Amino acid sequence: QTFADAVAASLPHLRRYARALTGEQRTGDAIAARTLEGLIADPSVLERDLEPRLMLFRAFHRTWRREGAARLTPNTREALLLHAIEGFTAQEIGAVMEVPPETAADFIDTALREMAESVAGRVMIIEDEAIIAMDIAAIVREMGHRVTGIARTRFEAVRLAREERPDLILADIQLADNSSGIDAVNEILAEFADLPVIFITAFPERLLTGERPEPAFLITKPYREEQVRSAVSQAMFFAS
Repeated sequence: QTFADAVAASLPHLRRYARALTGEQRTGDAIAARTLEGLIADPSVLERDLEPRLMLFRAFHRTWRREGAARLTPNTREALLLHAIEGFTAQEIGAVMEVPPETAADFIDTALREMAESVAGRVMIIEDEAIIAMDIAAIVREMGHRVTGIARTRFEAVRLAREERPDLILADIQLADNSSGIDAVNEILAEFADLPVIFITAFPERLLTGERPEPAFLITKPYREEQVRSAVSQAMFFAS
């Protein structure tokens, strides 16, 4: 319908959002696929109501409220991620979660306030460009976390992981829009499989095809401070 196609064109965006809320690729992709299946199986109705992307995210949230699969206040990490990775406003965030825009702002504020109360953890960065590594590290330290080290190659990473085993890996392998550095991602995911692994990339859609083993957390390049904080804070929740 070009519309029904526009909804399937936002499926990788939902895979990213679902992977972050569940902390796993397998679980995130499964829920993201079942959301599109149900939207397709529905005959018309409730459309035109929303823009194609927002409607798919809204369909996700309707099921998210029934069942997931406490410490953090519910609805807050959801609104924060929608704000950080998708750039949604409080008004679009209110439409997706079916709350007033002022209430959606309260979700983001409470999320940002609990991030200030988070317990410290250890992060290792894999990064070649020095100036990026030092800016990323400065953010992680202002967050209250400790930077184990900066491995300039994925060869170095196994060394620094032995000396001090972090609880989180930040990786930027200077990937491109090619499919060449596909085995490099699989290697780093397999090495640190028991750790949450965030990948910095300028082409997130390439890592959002539920075909290969892919990360559950992503930092879009060029990065924004807020989206780096959201990624690390979300990943340093499934850390041990």
